[PDB]
Amino acid sequence: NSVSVDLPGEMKVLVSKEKNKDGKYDLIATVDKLELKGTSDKNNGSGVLEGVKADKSKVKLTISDDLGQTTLEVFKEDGKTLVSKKVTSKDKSSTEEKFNEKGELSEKKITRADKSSTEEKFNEKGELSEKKITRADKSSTEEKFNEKGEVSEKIITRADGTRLEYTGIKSDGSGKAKEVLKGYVLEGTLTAEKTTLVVKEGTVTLSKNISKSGEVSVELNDTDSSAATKKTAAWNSGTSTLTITVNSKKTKDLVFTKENTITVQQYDSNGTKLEGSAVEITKLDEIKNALK
Repeated sequence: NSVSVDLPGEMKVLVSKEKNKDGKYDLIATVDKLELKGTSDKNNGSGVLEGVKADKSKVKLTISDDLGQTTLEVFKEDGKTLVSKKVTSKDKSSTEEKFNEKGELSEKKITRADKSSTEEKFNEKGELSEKKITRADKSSTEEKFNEKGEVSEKIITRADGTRLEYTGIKSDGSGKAKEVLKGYVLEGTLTAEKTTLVVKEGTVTLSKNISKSGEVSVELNDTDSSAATKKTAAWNSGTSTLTITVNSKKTKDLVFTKENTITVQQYDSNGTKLEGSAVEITKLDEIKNALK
């Protein structure tokens, strides 16, 4: 009967309390819905376990004698050619390799003790195509490499899940840009000094500027002439808020939040106090209608 031994890789193995009829200890484990069975000289839960998938693939879990490391190999039917391989250490660093049909290496993923990771992907002739770095705050950068090994796409993902996406990146540092937010997408441009995302409504255009440092500044420009209608805007970089003025009265704040959202709340008749409560904008129409 059993004794549950936990293992590097977030795995558990069971081992026979007493030796079997051939002298050895039997050990059983399940990993990814598949059951592996093996036997070992040692009583601590080290040794090798094996199993076969319904696609005929052969899976081998090797546990080191000091329990400091596990190796999970998936092989083709021959049991020799590698399909994939994950070595994983007690401090939870690990290496993950996936090989293609000709046996060569198509993806490698390194994970460190702090959950940060790097992940590479190689094309048909061994050359790097993607590189995704993922940080311990769960944020990330995925780069896509063109024929000459220069970055042509980039995709920044933040800890809340929103994304800056940059495409047609070019030698001068210019590109097309896209910001993916909870509910809406802002289109704009990339350049050497900054990212600029544009939102027009009629004769107003609002610009969310994001610099290579990460710094958001927002500006507004109305091109109609009429004190009763023409919208102006002041930015406060301390509180990340655009305050809109029409006819010399504050009409509404746009707050741009840490959480990467936008809110709105209106002033009283005099443009002095803010009223009610702020309201989260979840549609590209809500922002365009706030510019009206």
